[PDB]
This record gives sequence, structure tokens and C-alpha cells, in this order.
Amino acid sequence: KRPNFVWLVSEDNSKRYLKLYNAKGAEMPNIESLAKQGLVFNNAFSNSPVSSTARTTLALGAYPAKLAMEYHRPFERINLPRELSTISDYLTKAGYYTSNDAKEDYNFVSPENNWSSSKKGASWHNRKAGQPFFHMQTWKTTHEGKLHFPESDIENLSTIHNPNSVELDPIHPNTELFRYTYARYLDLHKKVDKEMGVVINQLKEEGLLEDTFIFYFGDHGGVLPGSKGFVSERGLNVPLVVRVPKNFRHLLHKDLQAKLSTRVDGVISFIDFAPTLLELAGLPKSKLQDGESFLSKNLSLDDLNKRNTNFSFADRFDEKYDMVRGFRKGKYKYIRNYLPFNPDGLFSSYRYKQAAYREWKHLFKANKLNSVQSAFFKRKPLEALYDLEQDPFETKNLALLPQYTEQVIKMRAGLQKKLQSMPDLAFYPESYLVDIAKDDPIIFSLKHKNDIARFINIIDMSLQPFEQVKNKLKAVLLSNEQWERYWAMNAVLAFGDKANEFLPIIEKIRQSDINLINRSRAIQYLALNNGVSPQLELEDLVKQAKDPLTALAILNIATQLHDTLGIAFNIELNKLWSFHKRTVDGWFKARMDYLKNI
Amino acid sequence: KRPNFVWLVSEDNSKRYLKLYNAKGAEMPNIESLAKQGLVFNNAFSNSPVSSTARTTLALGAYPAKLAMEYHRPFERINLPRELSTISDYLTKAGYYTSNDAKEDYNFVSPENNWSSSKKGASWHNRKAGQPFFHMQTWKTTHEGKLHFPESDIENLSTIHNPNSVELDPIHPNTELFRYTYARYLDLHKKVDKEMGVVINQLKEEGLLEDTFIFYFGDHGGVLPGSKGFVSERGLNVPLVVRVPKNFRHLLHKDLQAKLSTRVDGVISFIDFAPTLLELAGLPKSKLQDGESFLSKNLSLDDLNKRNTNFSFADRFDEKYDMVRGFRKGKYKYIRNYLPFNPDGLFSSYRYKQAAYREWKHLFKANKLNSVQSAFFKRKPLEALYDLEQDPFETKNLALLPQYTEQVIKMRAGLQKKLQSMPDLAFYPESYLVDIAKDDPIIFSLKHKNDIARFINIIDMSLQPFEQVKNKLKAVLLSNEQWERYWAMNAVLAFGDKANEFLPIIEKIRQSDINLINRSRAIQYLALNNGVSPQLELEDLVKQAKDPLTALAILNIATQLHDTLGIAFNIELWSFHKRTVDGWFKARMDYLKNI
Ligand SMILES: O=S(=O)(O)OC[C@H]1O[C@H](O)[C@H](OS(=O)(=O)O)[C@@H](O)[C@H]1O[C@@H]1O[C@H](CO)[C@H](O)[C@H](O)[C@H]1OS(=O)(=O)O
Ligand SMILES: O=S(=O)(O)O[C@@H]1[C@@H](O)[C@@H](O)[C@@H](CO)O[C@H]1O
Ligand SMILES: [Ca+2]
Ligand SMILES: [Ca+2]
Ligand SMILES: [Cl-]
Ligand SMILES: [Cl-]
Ligand SMILES: [Cl-]
Ligand SMILES: [Cl-]
Repeated sequence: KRPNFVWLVSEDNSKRYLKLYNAKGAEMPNIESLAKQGLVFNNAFSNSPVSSTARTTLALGAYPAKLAMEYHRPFERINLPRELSTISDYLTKAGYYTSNDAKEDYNFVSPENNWSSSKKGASWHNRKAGQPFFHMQTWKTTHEGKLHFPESDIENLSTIHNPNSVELDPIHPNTELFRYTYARYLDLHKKVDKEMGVVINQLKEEGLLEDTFIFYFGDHGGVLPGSKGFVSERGLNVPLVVRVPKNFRHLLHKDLQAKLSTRVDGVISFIDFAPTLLELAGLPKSKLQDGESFLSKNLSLDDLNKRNTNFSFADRFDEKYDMVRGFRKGKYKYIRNYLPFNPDGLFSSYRYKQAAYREWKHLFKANKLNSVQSAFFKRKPLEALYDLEQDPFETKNLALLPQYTEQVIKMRAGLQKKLQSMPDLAFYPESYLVDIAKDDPIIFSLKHKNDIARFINIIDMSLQPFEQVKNKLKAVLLSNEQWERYWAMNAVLAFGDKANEFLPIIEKIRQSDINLINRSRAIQYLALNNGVSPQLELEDLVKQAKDPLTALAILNIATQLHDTLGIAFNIELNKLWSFHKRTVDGWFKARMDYLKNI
Repeated sequence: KRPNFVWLVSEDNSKRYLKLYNAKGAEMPNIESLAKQGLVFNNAFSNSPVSSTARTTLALGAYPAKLAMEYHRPFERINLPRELSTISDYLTKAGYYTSNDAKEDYNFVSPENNWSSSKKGASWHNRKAGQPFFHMQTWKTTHEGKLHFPESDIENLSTIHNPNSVELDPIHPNTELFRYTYARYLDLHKKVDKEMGVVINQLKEEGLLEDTFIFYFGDHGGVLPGSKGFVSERGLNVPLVVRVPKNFRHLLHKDLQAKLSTRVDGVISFIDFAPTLLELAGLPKSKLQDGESFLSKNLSLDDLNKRNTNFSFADRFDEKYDMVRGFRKGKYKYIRNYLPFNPDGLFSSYRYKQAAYREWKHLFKANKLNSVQSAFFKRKPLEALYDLEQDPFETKNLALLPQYTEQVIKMRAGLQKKLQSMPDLAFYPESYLVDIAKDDPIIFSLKHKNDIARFINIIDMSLQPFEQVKNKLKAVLLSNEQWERYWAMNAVLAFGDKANEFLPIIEKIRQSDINLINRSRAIQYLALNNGVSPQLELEDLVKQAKDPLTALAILNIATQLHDTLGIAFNIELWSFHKRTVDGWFKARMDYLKNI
């Protein structure tokens, strides 16, 4: 009476590596067979560009940013609010047998009985007769770590796919190493298709195909350089195929029954997956969920194709931090860089274990990249706007062109409205946010919704003419609210030399602010714009830092200064402070090792 | 191909009763023979001072406090998390024949097929040929109950060991009865050695000695008064001898192969036992285990002797509750008494069935004890610090000396960090904790990790000057979080008269708190500090208690008041388990009715 669900998930991979989507992608017979009686989605996206935040999104059908869960990997996992749970929990409570093999990577504390079984080898096979099932399985074959091979492999190990015929992303240098790396990733797609075929063939042999909705997708965009970790479309777009079972076509509009392979162009987001399973299972959506089912009885293909919106979020990835938000609407992609002085290339240990990332940066410093290839390593515009139909690789910023003036304002207002209404908790620094919000993020968000609107208004003053906002900005710099001073300094950093008139106030923040991150921002400004040598002060503030996250924040600032000004830092940490402890220790070790050398 | 293991376990006994460790201890030829080709550990400790929590520790290689298993005996046993099991389960699944004869006393729900056989008479003899075995056997010969003889035995039964030459612990009164009791316990060591020799001789006869690691140990410290039930070193130290089999010396560093008898001085804890068997069996540790193998190929005797840490835990023992934590590090022993208004001598029916316990209390009330002997019955310091090298019997609290200021803070911070990180679930009262956490303790701990850190911070406000924390404390007293109010009231109780200005807030807690234990703490404060007569209210609140554990907590408070204020409570009145729980309440009703 009720449908089964299967989620087949490959790690870290975007759609361009699949022949299903790209003429130069990898042949994948097993996935392509799913597509024969399936919906092939051309515009599926995660809402963030890394595993933990995307998988959190998949599970909850809600934005991690509004739940203090936007940090990979978490310093502290957050407890779920009363009225929101995971799709595996909802289904388990509805009588489904739910199995997960095996990666979770949630940024919340798990519900009790979250899965019937979640471990290596967990399977639908242990369900009682007549009991519907939900099986989720992850393959790590396409994970970023698999591209961390030694550069000598270009000579010593050959690929099955031809690197000489690789057509690279325009932001990439056209090098032997980049073509080779691309080819290596194509090879992994061939391998993971084989592996997924094992599970698909079991379902076939057991006569379950026509009772089961089978989803195949990647768990976020990636994973060549400039993708994973960024809310460019590269970090967000994923393949998505849904094989529609014959016995439950009646749950779907005739348009979507996939009697023949059917392409869908409407924008689907990871927030939509859980509500989709809920509707197919005949269960109600939670009021705290942000997504909307894309498989519904009265929803035509035309109607589904009208959907054209995706909001995306990036904050901390391992030791490296930045704050970026993306807003896609129709053909337009808008990016808001709240901290534009942080280049996307800002050092991250794990990113740069990929030899292509190191070559990319080396070529940048050797002045051998063109302007499209070098944008990754440079100071960012406060806003960028792209026409994805004309410019799918986001190479031409339209925000400074006169005919796009109205569109800039429309996208700007849309994002502001969304982030205010959510509200986006990440306008509170993690070092403050997560410890307070840990027991119930919703309670925190209700109390601080207005405060967050104020933070957003303050930082968005940096979009305006300096003289127009000068007085307002000054009052906030002198505010009694430490996080308002924080966002005011960030706006000042955005303005750069245009805010020189504030030098005395910045100096006082530098010397005397009760908040050490505020001091660090002031120091950062004076180092970037006024020749101040920040090494000693920042080293001192790191040692003085009350807790790990505050220290980590200051180390991120030291990294930005390191990269931009070519200076080394001799870092020593606070005396005052186990897979979690290993992870956290690794962040600091990564930062200390890196900063020691110019 | 794989070594066998035997655990020979005597109940309740500390090392001082063995001649192997103490010039005046009992001759025990069979254990001494084990030691001839063995490692003799001078510093082995349980992590808690009673059977069920210690045996739970032994089985799991993890702290029961982080798993809601710190309660003897359990009201409700806890289900094990997915990634943690018992050493018997791990070994059985690895193909070992596992036998237990026969005491279990686990505070978790047992795994399926936990043992190949667990019952009286279970033996390694039923293994298939070539199958390695793990045999655990307990002797009750040294159990506390054996010291529950009538005082008339001093006239009617003589001892083999000489009571006149007994050198008693300094906390004990130097009386005929204490010396006699000590001698009676020495006699039981002579007897149990003979009994364990039966098994050792079987292993010898069958040619298994040199294929088998044979462990002898007590299952926690004891059992004269002030030992079992308390996390002084008395309740924790045990003998430990491991006879190293010739055919598996190659598994150990040359230092530890015990070709001749070899003393080990490094601190060994009960959390280390299961990881040790796992390593010798070639199996991996669980990520949920806290212990570390002390028998390893690359671990030298010098390295092992560097180990110098033991954390200890005490909560409920039968009807009697208190919360105490111990932290030993190097030569220093730190004790944190979270509820210092509870004397260690707070009545427990089973403790006081030992005539020596009754005499000790009688001499206290008669003003016949010195300060070292009477500390057991008095209000406790919030913290105590001892130098075990100079002061092995923990008689001189260094926390009150100026040159130890820094050491106090170091130990204080070390314990705080440990209990925050575990996290220690026992900062939730058992009456709340075990019913909620029993299905999944790990999830509970993750969900409430910050909440526990707050509890710890709140009660540790009682370590500070009252003026400095007054405002913070008042805010918590008014908290909407019932267990924050609980720990605030406990801090206020610790402060005593110093917190008198909170009287109006306390009265309001007394009259109207939704939490009946909180009401009881307020009543307790006012009875101890403001002449309030608590009998009628507490008698009513016990009847009103929503569940047995809540009632039991309130009865513990009535016992503290009974003992300190000399007042009676008329208590009236929610299958070996049913008998056990029923006994707790009967014990409390019987005791409280008379001053
Ligand atoms: O409760 S009775 O059955 O009336 O007798 C107490 C008795 O219970 C069990 O039978 C124990 O046997 S066994 O070793 O577990 O096989 C006995 O040791 C004994 O347990 C003692 O009972 C009192 C309860 O008042 C205390 O709990 C003692 O600590 C306990 O000692 S023990 O837990 O080390 O066994
Ligand atoms: O599982 S992930 O898909 O989350 O990939 C992560 C990386 O994103 C890094 O977090 C790395 C640690 O630096 O471990 C990897 O395991
Ligand atoms: Ca992944
Ligand atoms: Ca015992
Ligand atoms: Cl891409
Ligand atoms: Cl930053
Ligand atoms: Cl002792
Ligand atoms: Cl109590």
C-alpha cells in the first residue's frame, strides 16, 4: 500500500562528469538504466557546498543556517527543535524500516531511533514482510580525498579516460595536471557506477524495482578546484535521477510518471527532498521545513518547470572561514560576499592536498593566469551577478553594467528578505552562536530575529556611497553592542581606504575593545590599509583567546593577512585549552603549520 | 595460536590484607605461587567502590558514570550503545569459549550470548579442542557479609590470625572489636586462597598454565569500615597479580615477561582491564572505551610506571546516596564532595550490620574519637587534597595549606575538565536520568552535554566566596530549569548560614517548586539553618513522590536530617529486583522511625 524509497548517494560530485548530462562525461550504464524509466533532473542543487551541511539539509528539509548548523564539521552539534525531525525518523515512526549504510555526517544530535539500522552493511533485507522501507547508501568513491594523489602520477599512473580530450572549466589553467586530474575523476565515476549497480541489481532480482522510488544523486557539487567549499554553481549542482516505480505512478501527475525517460528543468533544492518523501509516504510536512515536494499528484511538469529558485550558504569549512550567500532566480545568479577581503583561495589545508589546487595558486603568484582564472585568488566584489543561460560558468560579473542595475537591486532585496525572515543565525559568529543556541536554535532565533536584521543592515551599508552611510557607520562603531561593532568593522574593511576618516576610532577598537575578534578586525584593517605590522598583536590575541573557536577566528584573520601581505606568524595557543578532539586539534595544527612560513 | 585468560576474583578486598603486599597480611601460598612467575601490581584500583559499578567497569572498559550505570544496585539497567560491548561478548564473537562462575552484577542489559556459559559450575572444560578460552570466577569468601557476625563472636569464636598484633587504619578506633574484625578478615584471606588453589591446580594438572594469562584481583577496595562505598583509596585499592604464560611472553615487552616475579608501580585502573584482554587477543579497542591496555608489546616497565592517574566515582549504594568524585594524579589525591552536608557516615542499613561500624558511630557520639577518626561522621570539606607518598591513609587535608594553593587549582581544574568532557551523567539525579537515558545513554549525553557543564559550574560556585557568586546563584535559584534550581539549592546548602539572605527565595522554593526534590532541599536548608521542623512536610512529600527513585531521594534527605538533628520521621509506607527495591524503602522506614 505504501512506496519504498532508496537514496543512492555519491560523494562530492557535480553533473558534468556524467555522460547523462555531458557529452564528455563518464559512461555510467547502471545509472543510465535507472534513467530509462526515470526523471532526469537538469537543475538539482544542494543548498551548501560540503558534506555535513548538505546532508543536514537533506535530512531536515530545512536550512542549516537558520539552525546554527552551517559549520563543517561542527564544533558543537545542535539539538533539533521540538517540531522538526529527520526524514528517517519521520518514516521510522510511520512504520517504515529505515536503513543507512553508512555515512551520516549530521550537524544535529540524532533523534532516538533515528534509523532502524545505521551501520556498514545495513540493508532493507531485515524488514518484516509487507513493511515499506527507506534505504540510504553512500559511496565514497568520488570523494575529494581520491584526488589527493601525488603529482608524479601524471607520469606514473595512466587513466582510462583520455586526459588529452578534456575540456576544462574556464577558471582552470589548461595544464597537463588539470586535464589529468579531470580524467582521474571521470575514472572514479565509472567505478562508482559499477558499485551502485550492485545495489540496483539486488532490487531488480528481488522484484522490488516497481515498488520503489530510486533516487541517485551527488551530495553536493565538486570536486575539482573552485567547487566544493564555494557557493558558485560548481559547489552546488549535482546529478539527480529518480526511477519511478510502475506500481506507484498513480501518486504522480501523468507528466511525471516517467513511462519514458523524462527531463525536468525546474530548480530542485536539497531542502525539497525530505518533504518529497513525506508526501509520497502520505505524511504531513513540518511547519519548520523550508522545502516543498517536487513529486505531487496535481503538480504538472509545466508547473514543476516554473520553479527557479535556490538559496545557498557557505561559512566554515574545517579551519577556514568566510561568509558568502548565493541567490539564484530564473536565469540569474547573485552572490553576496560579506567579507570581500577574503579571497576564495584563502588557505585551507585539505583543499590544497589536491596537486591541481597548488598548481593553480602557483600560477597565480607567477602571474600566468588570465582574469577569469585568477578571480579565485583576488579580493572579491561585494556583489556579483551572472546570467547562467549565457554564462553558465559565472565568468562575467554583470553587476557593474548599467542594463543590470534593476536586476542587481531585485536580487539584493530578495536575498536580504530571505536572510531576515529565516533568520540566518550565521550573522552571529560561531564562537558566540553555537554554545548558546545548542539546546534549541529556534528559541534563540525568536529572541534575536531583530538583532540579525540589524547585523544585515549594518554590513549592507558597505554597498552604499561612503559619505551617505558615514554617520550611521560611526555610531555603530561606537555601539555598546559588540557584534554590531563587529559588523561595522567588517563594513569598514569592505570600504578599505574610503573609510580612512575612521582611523582614530579603529585605533581605539584595536587597543581596547572587550571583544578580541573586534580587536583583530581593527588590526586587520590597519595592516591592510596603513602599513601596521600585525604579527605580534595577533599572536598575543590568539594566546589570550578564551576558547578554541575565538582563537580559530583570529587565526583565519591571520591567514588572510599571511596570504595578502606575505608575512609569517609564530602561533602559540592558550594554556587554558575523541574523534571530535582529533578533528578540532587538526584545525589548529593546520593553521599553525601554515602560518609559520611565508 | 591465541592465549587463554582466567580472571580469579575475590569479593570486596583491598591489598593490605595480603602478605604479598603487607608484612602483617595473610599468608596465601597459592596466590603467592602465581606471583613467582608473574607481575605483581602495587597500584591497581577500581574506578568505584562497590561490586556492580566496578564489575560494570571491568566488563566495558568504560566509566559507568558516562552511561547512567553508577547506581548500586540499579533501579533500571541501561541498554548498551551500539559501538560498546562487554569483554566476554567481544571474545565470544572472536571464537573464544567464555565461561563465568557465576556472579555478574552488571548495570547494563546483557548482550545476547554474552557468555558461552554463565552459571554455577561453568568451566573452560566444555570448550571444543583447540578453542581458546576466557574463564571468570568469583569467590564470595571475602564478601562484606562475612563481617556481619554478632559482636558476641569476640567471646565465642577465636581467630587464627592474632588480633593483638593488628595495626589498624588511623581512621579506626583502636578497640578489641576492630582488631578482632581485622583478624576475622585476615582469616578469610587464608581460606579463599585455598579455594582459588583448586582452580589453579586444575589449570596446572591440565597443562594449561603456560598458555593462559591468570589474573588474580579483588573487585574493589574493602571491606572494614570506611572503605567499600567510598572513593578514598580504601574503597578502590585491590591486589592484582598476573601470571605470565611462557608460550605467550612474546606478546609482552621483555621488561614485563615476568621470568622472575616483577613489581609494577604504575597506576592501573579497572577501565584498563577489558582493553588489555582485547590487545592480547589481537582485537581492536572500542572507540567508546576509556581504558588502555597495560600489557603490550612496545610498552616498557619504565613507561608503564609513568601511568599515574585514577578517576573514581560514588553515587548510590542501596538506599544511601551521596555524590563524590576522586581524582588521583601522581602522588596527589583530590576529593570533591559535591554535597558536603552529607557525612560519609550517613546511615546505610547494610554497612551498619558490621558490628565495628556500629561501635565506630557509638564512639563518635560519645565524643571518644580524635579528629582523624571522627572525620567520617562530620560535615565534609568541599575539597580535600592528600600527598599519598607522605600520607597514604589520607589523614591530612593539604587544601587548607598555603603552599598547596596551586596544586588545589590544578586538581580542581583537572576533575572539572574530565567530568565535563565525559560527560558525567550523574549530575542528573538518578530519578530523572535512568528512565530517560536507559534506551540510549550516548544520545542523552550528546543532547545534554552543555546542560551538565552548567550543572557542574553551578555547584562549583560553592567553592567561591559567597559575595562573589551571590548574584549568579540567585539568578539560578530563579531559573526555569528545575535541575539548575536543584544544583543551586545544593550550593546554597553547602554555603549554609552564609546564604541566609536567600531565605525568602528558599521559602518560596519550599512552598511551591514544581520539583519535589527541590522542595525537599529547601526544607532541608531551613531545618539545618533556621530551626524549621521538617518531619510533617517530608513525610507528606515522600507519599507525593511520582516514582520510587524520587521518594528514595527524599528519604535520603530525611536520613541526613535524622542523623544531624536527631529527629525521627514516621514514614508510611509504584522479582529479585522487586525485593531489592522494596528492601531500600523498608530499610529507610525502619531506621528513620527512631532517633
Ligand atoms: O538482598 S539479599 O538477597 O537479601 O542478600 C544480599 C545479597 O544479594 C545477592 O545474593 C549477592 O550475591 S551475589 O554475590 O550477587 O551472587 C550478595 O553478595 C548480597 O549482596 C549484597 O546486598 C546488600 C544489599 O543490602 C548490598 O548491596 C551489598 O553491597 C551487596 O554486596 S554485593 O553487591 O557485593 O553482592
Ligand atoms: O567527508 S567529507 O565529504 O565531509 O569530506 C571531508 C573534508 O571536507 C574535510 O573536512 C576533511 C577533513 O579536513 O575530511 C573529509 O572527510
Ligand atoms: Ca561527501
Ligand atoms: Ca563483590
Ligand atoms: Cl561544475
Ligand atoms: Cl574572517
Ligand atoms: Cl586500605
Ligand atoms: Cl542527598
